[PDB]
Amino acid sequence: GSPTFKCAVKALFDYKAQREDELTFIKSAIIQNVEKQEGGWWRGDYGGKKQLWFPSNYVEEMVNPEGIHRD
Repeated sequence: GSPTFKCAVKALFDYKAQREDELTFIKSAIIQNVEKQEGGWWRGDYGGKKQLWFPSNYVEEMVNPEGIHRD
């Protein structure tokens, strides 16, 4: 996928906001700088946006450990 620094995730479910403070990110989307907020909602940039929202019912903080370093 896209293993990179920062705490990211890999949307397993599909959303449909596109830009409502939440995004229409689709399954496989990768968001960065994440952290569930009092309610079960996550933040983090995805696209030209920066820290919108994604369910803790839809996303999952990378259920695949491991990771390599570029150059």
